[PDB]
Amino acid sequence: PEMVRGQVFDVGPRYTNLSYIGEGAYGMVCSAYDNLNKVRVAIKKISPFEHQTYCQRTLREIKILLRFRHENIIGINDIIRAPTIEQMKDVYIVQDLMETDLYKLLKTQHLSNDHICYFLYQILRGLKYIHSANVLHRDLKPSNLLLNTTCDLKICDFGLARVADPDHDHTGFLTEYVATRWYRAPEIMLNSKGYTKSIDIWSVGCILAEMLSNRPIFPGKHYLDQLNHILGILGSPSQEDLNCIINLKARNYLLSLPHKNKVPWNRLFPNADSKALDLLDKMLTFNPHKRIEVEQALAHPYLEQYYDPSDEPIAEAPFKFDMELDDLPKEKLKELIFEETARFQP
Ligand SMILES: C#CCNC(=O)[C@H]1O[C@@H](n2cnc3c(N)ncnc32)[C@H](O)[C@@H]1O
Repeated sequence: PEMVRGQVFDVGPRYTNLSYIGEGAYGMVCSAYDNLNKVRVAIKKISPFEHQTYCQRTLREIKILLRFRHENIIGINDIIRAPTIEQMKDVYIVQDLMETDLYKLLKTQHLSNDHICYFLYQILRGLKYIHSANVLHRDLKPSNLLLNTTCDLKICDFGLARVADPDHDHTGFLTEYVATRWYRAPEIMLNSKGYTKSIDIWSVGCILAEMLSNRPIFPGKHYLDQLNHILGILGSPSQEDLNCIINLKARNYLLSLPHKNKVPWNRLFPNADSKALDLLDKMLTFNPHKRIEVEQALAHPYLEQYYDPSDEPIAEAPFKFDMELDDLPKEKLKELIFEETARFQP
């Protein structure tokens, strides 16, 4: 078996000539030559089985990406693992080889307005399909957006994705939350579990801002700091938006803050297209019920050169899990990963 930067890729014989790309807490991504399709691909080695949360993330990714088929969502071409549960220590997810992701890209490249507009269009087009399946991505951020050599963009990961559940969204002040801090909507810190589509729109808003300046717009350094970053730019919420926050601990926290004015988008982004800032304002709206929805956003004048709802497809049916994966043991999740991957056997 080939070995890359310290560990084995049991991906042969179909996939050969591996090259290292990157790694995470419990896996490693390489490129490899697909001997059948005669193209280089990406292979992600995933070793999740020692931990329930790793097993959850892995299963959500596999289950959703296998059901979805959309030009702006990464597909799963193949999955490699051992023929039996006992022998399965890892799973390899094979995908189209992309050139970069938006995180790496923003570290190193200035985007033309044309690129910003095209990237944002593609994010929203992919998100339309996701939301049409009643699915929330819940962790949109630059590193979960892949780009190929011609700047086609594909949303990836889905390890924290859930079925939307607006009737169970309300929670108390400072409720624990998992998704990446800088892309969290203000209501996460106030009264929301992140069970509605508006949570993803906020993240897209943050991504747009970050494309405009190459810097995260709300780089909070801890849970509550995130909210104060948002408020430092948005300013104090209006009386109407406060009256939508019925939980007293959350409302009284906001009431305790000195009056802060809104920082105008054109002072933060003086070189940006004025239509881009108008859409930005609507995505980064404090009140989640007033925040623009994805199909509304696609119809915004900033995107008029791309907008074509007949070319912005939706899912054939809503997505549902067999059961909630929230409280299932890792051994049970391994079973489901095994079953969910059987179709590529062998
Ligand atoms: C685990 C972990 C974190 N590391 C990464 O996932 C390394 O691989 C990326 N990559 C993920 N899919 C990819 C794909 N299909 N084609 C090309 N690069 C890909 C991420 O952009 C990183 O560069």
